[PDB]
Amino acid sequence: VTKEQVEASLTSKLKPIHLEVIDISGGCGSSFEVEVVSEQFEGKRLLERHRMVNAALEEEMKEIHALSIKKAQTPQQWKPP
Amino acid sequence: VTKEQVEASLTSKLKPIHLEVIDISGGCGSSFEVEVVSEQFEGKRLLERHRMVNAALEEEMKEIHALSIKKAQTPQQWKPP
Repeated sequence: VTKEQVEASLTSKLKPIHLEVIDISGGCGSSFEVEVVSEQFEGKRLLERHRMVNAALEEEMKEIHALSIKKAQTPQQWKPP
Repeated sequence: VTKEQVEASLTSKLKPIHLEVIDISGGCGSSFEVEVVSEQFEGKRLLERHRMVNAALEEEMKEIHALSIKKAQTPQQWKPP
């Protein structure tokens, strides 16, 4: 698994307006932190947002050692009025 | 997958008299180079020796990026007269 693969998967499934993916394992591609801002989270509680992120990363999750979902936000939470 | 896991699988299955397992992925545990010396290799050509190593690492192989079998030797090859 690579950061580009994690990025492309999230981008494909969640169409985020803001996305950050960081390999925190020293370039090993085995631990990632993600920040995902998507309109698809609107009206969804945290558990469902995580389910959506996990489902997007279904193949990656099989291999990697850690996935830290730092932010799963609507655009309005990301940038308040 | 860890270095110790690869070592343990090879040790348990091949009963070797010399074993070296080296992470060649900079500590990531995703690429290994192995030297294995075992009585089980006696009478066996190279392909069969490789299949024995792969079968010893049946689970590790599904996950890792490289396995370089540097040496698959009999005791007599390891210590020539």
